[PDB]
Amino acid sequence: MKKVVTVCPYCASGCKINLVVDNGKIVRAEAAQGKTNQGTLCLKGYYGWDFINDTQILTPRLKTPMIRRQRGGKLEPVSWDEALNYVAERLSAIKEKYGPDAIQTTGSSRGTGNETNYVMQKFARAVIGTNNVDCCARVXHGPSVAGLHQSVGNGAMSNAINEIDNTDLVFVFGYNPADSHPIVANHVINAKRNGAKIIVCDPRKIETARIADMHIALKNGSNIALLNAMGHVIIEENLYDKAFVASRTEGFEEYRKIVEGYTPESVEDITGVSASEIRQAARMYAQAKSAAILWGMGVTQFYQGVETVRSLTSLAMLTGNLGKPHAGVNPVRGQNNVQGACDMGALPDTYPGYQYVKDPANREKFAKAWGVESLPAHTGYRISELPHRAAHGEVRAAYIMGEDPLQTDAELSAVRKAFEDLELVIVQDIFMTKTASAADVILPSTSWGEHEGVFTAADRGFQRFFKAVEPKWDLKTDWQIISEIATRMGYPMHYNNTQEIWDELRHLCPDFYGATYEKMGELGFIQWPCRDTSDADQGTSYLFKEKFDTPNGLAQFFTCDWVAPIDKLTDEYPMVLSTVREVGHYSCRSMTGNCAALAALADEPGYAQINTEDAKRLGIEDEALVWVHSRKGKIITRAQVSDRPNKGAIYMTYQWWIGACNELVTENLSPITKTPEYKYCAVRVEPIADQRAAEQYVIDEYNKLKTRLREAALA
Ligand SMILES: Nc1nc2c(c(=O)[nH]1)N[C@H]1C(S)=C(S)[C@@H](COP(=O)(O)OP(=O)(O)OC[C@H]3O[C@@H](n4cnc5c(=O)[nH]c(N)nc54)[C@H](O)[C@@H]3O)O[C@H]1N2
Ligand SMILES: Nc1nc2c(c(=O)[nH]1)N[C@H]1C(S)=C(S)[C@@H](COP(=O)(O)OP(=O)(O)OC[C@H]3O[C@@H](n4cnc5c(=O)[nH]c(N)nc54)[C@H](O)[C@@H]3O)O[C@H]1N2
Ligand code: SF4
Ligand SMILES: O=N[O-]
Ligand SMILES: [Mo+6]
Repeated sequence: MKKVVTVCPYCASGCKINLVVDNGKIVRAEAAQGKTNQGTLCLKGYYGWDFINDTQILTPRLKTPMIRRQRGGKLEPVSWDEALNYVAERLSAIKEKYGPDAIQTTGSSRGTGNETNYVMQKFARAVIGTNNVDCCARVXHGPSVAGLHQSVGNGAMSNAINEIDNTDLVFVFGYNPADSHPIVANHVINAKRNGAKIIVCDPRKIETARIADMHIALKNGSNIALLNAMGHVIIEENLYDKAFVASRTEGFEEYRKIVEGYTPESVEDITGVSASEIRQAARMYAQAKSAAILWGMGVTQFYQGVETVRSLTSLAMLTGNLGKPHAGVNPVRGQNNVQGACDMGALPDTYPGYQYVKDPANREKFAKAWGVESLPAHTGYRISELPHRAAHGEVRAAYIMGEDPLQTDAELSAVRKAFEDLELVIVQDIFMTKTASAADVILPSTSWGEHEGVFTAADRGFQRFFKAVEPKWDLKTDWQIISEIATRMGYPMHYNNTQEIWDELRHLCPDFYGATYEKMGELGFIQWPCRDTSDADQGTSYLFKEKFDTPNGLAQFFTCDWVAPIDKLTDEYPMVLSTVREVGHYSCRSMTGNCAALAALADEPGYAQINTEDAKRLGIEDEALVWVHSRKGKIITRAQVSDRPNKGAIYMTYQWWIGACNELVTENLSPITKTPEYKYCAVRVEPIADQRAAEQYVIDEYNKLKTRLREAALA
């Protein structure tokens, strides 16, 4: 019986797991002594691995390639050679006829690893000849990287996860660690335990807030109002870092101006927070010898997102909370490998190792190495513009890999039509997901326990994950399917194992070079940049120590005027719908929902956190199927009356296939990074009278979709 070390494929906490294999099967999971977790895991890492075994509780795992030769339906299995020639032929045709930009590809932030994300960009850029590569960063912390790129020159977690434990103040802002990154929550709690203070800036009363010295329940969509007022205080009371500011920043004056306007008192109503609280919070944050900002989607997913990020970073600049351990700016990245996909270049504007295509010196390099003449220099099409490109016929095929847009994108109807507007849609997944079912050609790959590679934790930390099991079917790794189509497309590519990819990679990215496999090892956590192979170079813990990576070394101060979300509330729909997630289930729920213990604590249709006080006045009671309509749709869910959600707004998640919250979200793509404002959706929650009839609706509807996918998978 053996133990094969791996890294959890759920959140970006990057918990090392020991998968105990017995005979030729995974028998049980158990926390390894990784850097971030140290013997601990949450319910998912512990219970969420039996999805490898094709439970079929939700969707049967993909066993064979498929092709839908006619658009009038019928996805019938076909052999590898047949699907692989079909793709290489089609993509070839679409490329000559309409140019390389006519094709869009996507990386993957889940079980593939950094290795395949790298290969995919390489394919798009060296074989198709397009910079059209993008991953979920688009929909998640895109804002985070832009604002943080301009302000501080780096969009990654400024400091380390393992570094939280010694801050003197955890400024948690619009982010729920207890539900999103449990091991990160346990680092924050640790900090509190070690005497750090804690501030939670969330409308809702998240578990986190219960342990916090201060809960600033700001009104849904008022971040800049509160943010400016804190700066107003940090400057008014001369609480800022004069020397840090003056010597390591740019833009203090112009920033100083705006905040002067925003005074605690002029905020009261917008923030819904008392000028005092605002002062006490600014006084507090500013007063901690070392205070660190952890933030998430309660920031990024508001179109004023790039601004709020840039704004928080300002407080940190203003307080010298950067360039030192246990401080900094920390957008805790979401998916297990979302950080890594960017690190590999599954972005339409950078090569792996964060070497943008605009730079010709980089192109000279990559093209030489890939044995190519020229590598595209203009930015690719961001995946979030696909339906716009698609309708416009600017894009004609999409090679969707390791993603589920048809369930996770905003305004799902749009995605649907996008698929119906594209010439060829290629889904390369591991489960017959809602998206894979609308595919033109499906290509199955190896699940997380069936292959290996590297993943990047939320804080730039590289970690190795090893193969524990053989696939039970003819499945190629994601990098073998791509390599093989490249080759059929005339560009010769074949890799013996993931490390070969990792070393080519290392030779092309000066910051990832010292991160050798030997170095990462079984329990090593190597946060880049790791320059030399020398074991003395164990990696970069916190960033911006000497300079700021900005073109002129200084951090760039910034803010703007508060601005409300798009969807305007009407007297008829006074309720604010703010999407979020739940513990126990993870994102598209294909893995998680197909796990026996997890499926058992939550199935269809999902919950809506409705506020106590106002639910009583709504005729809605705990556990009743209710409705929520929207300009984008009308979803049914199970209510859950409680005193946690903020009276006025409700909260729903995007993990359920039936009560699909996303079904009603308008994509108010941030002008900048093109990001959806999933945290603000104007909704109407009308109670359901005949529950018995509703309980059958949920059932019937669910059963319909599950049989739907099931047939298609096993047909
Ligand atoms: N259990 C589990 N964990 C996950 C996931 C999952 O599916 N399941 N998904 C993972 C992924 S992909 C991601 S990106 C992370 C995201 O994890 P988080 O960053 O925690 O994101 P959310 O939970 O979507 O929302 C964060 C908080 O912002 C708050 N918020 C809403 N509006 C505002 C506002 O106007 N101001 C402020 N300050 N806050 C506001 C919301 O109330 C919510 O509590 O979760 C990851 N971890
Ligand atoms: N309402 C609302 N919507 C949201 C959000 C929100 O907060 N509110 N959050 C948004 C955010 S932050 C994110 S990250 C998106 C999530 O973006 P999604 O695309 O939903 O991410 P997942 O849900 O992980 O989907 C991953 C897919 O990868 C497949 N897969 C797993 N391992 C492999 C592999 O190794 N190879 C291949 N070929 N496929 C594999 C899985 O079976 C699944 O089909 O959701 C977003 N949608
Ligand atoms: S879901 Fe996260 S906190 Fe949980 S075990 Fe996985 S990596 Fe760790
Ligand atoms: O961008 N984080 O999922
Ligand atoms: Mo995310």
